[PDB]
Amino acid sequence: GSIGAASMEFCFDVFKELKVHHANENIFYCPIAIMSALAMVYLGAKDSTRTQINKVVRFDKLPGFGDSIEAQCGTSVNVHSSLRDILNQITKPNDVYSFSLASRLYAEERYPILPEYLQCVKELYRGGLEPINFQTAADQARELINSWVESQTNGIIRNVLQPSSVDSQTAMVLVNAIVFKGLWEKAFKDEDTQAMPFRVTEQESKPVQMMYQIGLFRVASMASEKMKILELPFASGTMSMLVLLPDEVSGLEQLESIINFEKLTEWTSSNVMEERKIKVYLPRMKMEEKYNLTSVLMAMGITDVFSSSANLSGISSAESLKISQAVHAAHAEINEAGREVVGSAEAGVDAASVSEEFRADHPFLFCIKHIATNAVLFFGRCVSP
Amino acid sequence: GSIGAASMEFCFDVFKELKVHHANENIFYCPIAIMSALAMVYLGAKDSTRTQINKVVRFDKLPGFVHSSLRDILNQITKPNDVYSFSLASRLYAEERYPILPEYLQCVKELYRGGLEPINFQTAADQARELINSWVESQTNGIIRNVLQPSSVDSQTAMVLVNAIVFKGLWEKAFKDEDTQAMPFRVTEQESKPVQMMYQIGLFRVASMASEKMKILELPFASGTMSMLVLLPDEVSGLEQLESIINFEKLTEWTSSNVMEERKIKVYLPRMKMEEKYNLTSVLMAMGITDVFSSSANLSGISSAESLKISQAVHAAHAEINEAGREVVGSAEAGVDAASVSEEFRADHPFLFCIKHIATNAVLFFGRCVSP
Ligand SMILES: *[C@@H]1O[C@H](CO)[C@@H](O)[C@H](O)[C@H]1NC(C)=O
Ligand SMILES: *[C@@H]1O[C@H](CO)[C@@H](O)[C@H](O)[C@H]1NC(C)=O
Repeated sequence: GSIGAASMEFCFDVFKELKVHHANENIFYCPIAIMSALAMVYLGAKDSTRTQINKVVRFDKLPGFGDSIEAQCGTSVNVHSSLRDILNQITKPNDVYSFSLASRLYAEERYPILPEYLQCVKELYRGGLEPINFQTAADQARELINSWVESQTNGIIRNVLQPSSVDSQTAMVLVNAIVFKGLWEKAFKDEDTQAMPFRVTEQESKPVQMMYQIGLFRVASMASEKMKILELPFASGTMSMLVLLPDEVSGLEQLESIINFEKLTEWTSSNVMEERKIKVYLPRMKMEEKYNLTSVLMAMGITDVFSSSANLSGISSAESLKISQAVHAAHAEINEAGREVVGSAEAGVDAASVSEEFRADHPFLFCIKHIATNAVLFFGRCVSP
Repeated sequence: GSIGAASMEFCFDVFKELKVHHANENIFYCPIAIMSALAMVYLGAKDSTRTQINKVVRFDKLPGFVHSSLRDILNQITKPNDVYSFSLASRLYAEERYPILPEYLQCVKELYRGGLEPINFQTAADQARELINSWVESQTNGIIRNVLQPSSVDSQTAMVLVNAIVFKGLWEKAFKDEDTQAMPFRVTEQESKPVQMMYQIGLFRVASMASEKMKILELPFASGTMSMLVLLPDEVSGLEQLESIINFEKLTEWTSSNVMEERKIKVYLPRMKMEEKYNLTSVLMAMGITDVFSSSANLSGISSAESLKISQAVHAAHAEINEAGREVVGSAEAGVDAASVSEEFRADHPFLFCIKHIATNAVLFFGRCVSP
């Protein structure tokens, strides 16, 4: 449809799969980065390999994804526009946030690559495709890969490929790693951050650095679902963080069952949300998770790429090229830093007068979105900040 | 006449000043980033203030001086790419009570990332200090912390210049992890220090300057837009004479294509984590830029307020040099090299180094390594 709708539906499909396998843990991933890793594959994919991707990853009627347009890969700025526009906007140097994307296919050097796919994927994608010797020097190849990621991510994402996840037999490895740091519009003051208990369960607490401010924020109270949603804008008005906080320390299970694109949209509508002065408590958070994309996508219906049945004819003519490993790694730190702070006097008066709070001191969901398109950039479950 | 020559000459005039005040230390700074901060200032400076900068920095000379010569390279090096990363946090913070000329703001926005940011120094200088240090820290993925120390800002601060940069790049030719091991680095000929010494054999441009009693090695980064030059004196203690002599003219000579030749060579180079911060005020003042820091400043292109001056100017540079690269030697080739290659470049005592931009010949970073 549109990139907003497509990333969100994709996001909740992945979430359904991951919540299976990661109960009572933090979850954090970047749907947009995953989409762009797969777009790259999609480009050279054919037949059933291609149709599986399209159905799962929602590529269908996005602007810039048709086979007619794709055919023009080398020579047209329209190809994959809908996705490339967001990546381009978020990866550009700027003064209020930083994204680092390290996303690449590593292909065994013995397989011959179509000159006109290398060119295509280089035009549209950064990282693209890189040839490498798995056949005679896997642990070397693994070191190369790891050290490219660590370099492109400012040393943050280390040992993306674990030992003996490549070997002489590896054909092609997908690597997709992302770091984000942004400033709030309204900073929390460091002096206001305090140790407070985070209630993981009813019967269990862990002390965390809890940030605090009073400010004018958009909030919705969904009494029917027993929850509240807060929106915290990032500086320069192109992204925001939504935090979905169940009333009860263990209301998460329910929310996770019901949440979907339609529900998120309903809950965050103009209609429902209103700007109020509120006391905000939010943990400082350092989210980092790494997922095996093979297991995930394969439960979702993408199977051919990872096997003998792969048709990647648009990439190599070499019959046996498939995806051997596919990893996603996402890192974000959430802390005080922002552009503006309220005067003290103001806050003292506020303190006195404001009674409503949003106290995120128990598990919550969060989503970072691009405002304009409603694209989901990051989605997570915070159980242990 | 070009950004290459201006950047080089600027670089070595700074070096002449830092080398006095920073004896026996590591030195490391990014001349291009300093020049672009000064360009942001220059734009609103008038009169003597402006002239002082132009003399020292050698702007009038340059194509676009909008600022094409300088902007072209900044834009190229800051764009995302798959071989290197440069994070620039460069910004003027001006006390929020000073009205900023619309002309200026529009124009800095359009030429310079970061540009100019109003802030409250007058009644909340401690808070303002936190917000400034938090912005650098946020923008450098946590790498440069604490750019301003307690009491560097007060109710009398007008404008603070903040110019921070982080670099990380892949070599064309990777060193292997397994080849790095501790070797003695001769700080002096009485004092050794265990460092992680990287090792490889490969084909590199090298110049041996008998006259000068030094060798020059060039190590390309992947996709050859940038190289590091290592300038290694013969004698453990020959660094003093070299730093005495080096300047634009000399560097150009020593690295001409007459002079440099590609040989197969054993390279030993320390893993390096370079990070330094400088008070730009003391530097600049000694070079001849005094007005901008003073009562007499004329920055009337920025603001009408007459107390506008730069109160604090800090440069911070961080670069990690390690084994990471794009391509490694094959075992077969490695076998041959080991049998054939005898000559070495062993960077096991203090050396100068330069990272340059290949097409414009501009200096990106300049350093002295005494202590890896
Ligand atoms: C990824 O998951 C698949 C299971 O679908 C498994 O075959 C493969 O070993 C996994 N890779 C790693 C790194 O565990
Ligand atoms: C920087 O040096 C200037 C000029 O010598 C000095 O007045 C100022 O105190 C120094 N700044 C800091 C932060 O030390």
